[PDB]
Amino acid sequence: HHVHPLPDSVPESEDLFAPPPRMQGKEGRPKPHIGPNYESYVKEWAKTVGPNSDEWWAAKARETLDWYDDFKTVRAGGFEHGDVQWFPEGTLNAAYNCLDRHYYKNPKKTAIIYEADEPSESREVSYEELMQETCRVANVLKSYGVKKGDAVSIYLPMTWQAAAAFLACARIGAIHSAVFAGFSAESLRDRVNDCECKVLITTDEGRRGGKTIATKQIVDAALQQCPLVENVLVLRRTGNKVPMTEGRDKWWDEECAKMPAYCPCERMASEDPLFILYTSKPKGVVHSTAGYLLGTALTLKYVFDAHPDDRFACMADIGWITGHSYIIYGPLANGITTAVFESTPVYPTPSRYWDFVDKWKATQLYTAPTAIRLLRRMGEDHVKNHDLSSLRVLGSVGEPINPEAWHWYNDFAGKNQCAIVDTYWMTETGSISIAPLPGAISTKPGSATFPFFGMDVDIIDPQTGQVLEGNDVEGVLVARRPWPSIARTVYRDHKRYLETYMKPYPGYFFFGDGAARDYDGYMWIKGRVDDVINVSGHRLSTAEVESALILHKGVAETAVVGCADDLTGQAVYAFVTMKPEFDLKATKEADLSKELAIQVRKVIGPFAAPKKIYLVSDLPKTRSGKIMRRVLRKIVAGPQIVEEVKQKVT
Ligand SMILES: CCCOP(=O)(O)OC[C@H]1O[C@@H](n2cnc3c(N)ncnc32)[C@H](O)[C@@H]1O
Repeated sequence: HHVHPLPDSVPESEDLFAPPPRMQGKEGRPKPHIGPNYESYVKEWAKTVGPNSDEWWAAKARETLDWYDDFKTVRAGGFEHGDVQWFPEGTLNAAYNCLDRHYYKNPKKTAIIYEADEPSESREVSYEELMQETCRVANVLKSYGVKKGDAVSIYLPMTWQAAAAFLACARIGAIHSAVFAGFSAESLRDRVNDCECKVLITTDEGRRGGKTIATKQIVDAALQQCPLVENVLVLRRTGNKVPMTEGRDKWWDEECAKMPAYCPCERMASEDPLFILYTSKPKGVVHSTAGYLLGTALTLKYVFDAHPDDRFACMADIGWITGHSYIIYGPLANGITTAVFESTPVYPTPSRYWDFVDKWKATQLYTAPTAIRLLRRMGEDHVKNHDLSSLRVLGSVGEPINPEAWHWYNDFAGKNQCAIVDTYWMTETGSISIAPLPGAISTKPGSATFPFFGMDVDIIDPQTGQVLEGNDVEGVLVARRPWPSIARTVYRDHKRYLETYMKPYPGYFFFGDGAARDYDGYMWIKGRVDDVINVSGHRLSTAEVESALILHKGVAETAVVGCADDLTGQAVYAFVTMKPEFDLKATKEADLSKELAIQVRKVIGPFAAPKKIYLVSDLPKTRSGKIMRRVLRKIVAGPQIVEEVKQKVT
């Protein structure tokens, strides 16, 4: 075989995991929407792509969402000019579909499990309460003169009212622009200025992991260089003293107490913008309304096999696309219960995720490989003595998951009775692009497996620009046709949208990730194209080498980067984080490095061995958990963790 799975300890012949009994409709669990086998996935998926797929999409759109005006055209437009359109004559409102319609059916159903930073302050927020607060905030925004199409910035931490703020903007047709709470005054300022908002929603402070986010102080420093912001609405989350500018700043509770607890829904065109989401110049990714909402609704239902009484626990942050799509929009559109988790995986202790699961009897958990590796670094007794049997599906998103981490997840979070859904997608795709359907697909550790409904993906050889036909091929991932939830533009910079996604391989969407299709047709997403390392013609992916390294005992997490080398073209440089109890004095470091190199050669090949290996306490990571390999690549080529890496490279 040309294409290999990511390195694992389990032989490939013992590494295929069929959907387990909790996803077979046994033990009183819901029967899967799609099952029981690969063929049942294909039979349904084939209706969603190709020249006769309008029928399925029109039916799903009409069955999944409540519309004010029906659409007439299913899809139009394309990559070349970025004029993608779905359901364009239709009208609807995201707030109506995430709140009103469920409130009318069962107003006392829990919409949000609000898991506070302190476990004792947690509570359930009914659909009724969420909708009432959403309408109050909507009424407040309208009283500031916010109109359909205006941008509103949101600088909120992970408290449940973040959902009300998003949905209040959606209710009146304002375009929300959420900024991760804890970004600097400079970074907030850049995003506030770019979207030209006149209103900002924030908190006095946030609380995360027992620490204080000085959100209002950050805001005050940012707004000194934001001439357009006229109104700031401040949620009294801690009640500790914070500065308040007269006229500009008002308290959330005092404003909302003046307003009615209902507010009508603005009737939005399918293609009206729903939100801008900046990704780190900051790219303002724009999603419209109907296709984005339909895509989040469908992926949530089918990738996590959501059923009406489920309690879906996505542990991400609403500042991230993962929080947009699988905390707020996806789960609320489906009318189920969604978690807003305010803390960290290790606060107060690393048992927190599993205390949370057992407390609330969560049925699906969705988190990042960075969190999984973190909890793996902390040992098995924080999870061994938990029930966790309410879970059926375990999700991973954000980066390739090393099969070693996949097994830890499977063994201890799932007790070998959950399906593991490795979900590949991006801010720009709006919703999950490639993922196993848990009641149909037999999983391989580290493989996203098969494309979602509406996704028709190919592998292009970047050295020729041409599509590689068949299986057992590797290259760069591309999509052949638009899908309902694709980002529609980059805010006021459409040329950069076209140049970034539509120009590199004309006729296709370019994800920017390297990928492989193995002999069974399973997709393997192996890292960013920019992070590929070319050693003497051998194009190595980051996930390959990093998965090899973590197979060594004591390794907690690694990152590899390439650097210029006059003999091999490029050479591999590895940064390795060992588990904290590992005895660095008993094992001579020069011996560890040699055993690591030897391990990489066995699984991958002789060329793949690192030229150098740096031992570090941590890697530079974004708030979402992405490893900043571009930073490490530069330090090799000439917050506080980066200064330590530069020092260790000298
Ligand atoms: C979807 C939440 C994160 O969205 P962002 O826009 O922040 O980042 C998208 C990138 O994260 C990766 N990525 C995400 N998930 C996986 C994944 N499951 N497997 C492999 N790589 C992945 C891929 O590199 C992709 O280009």
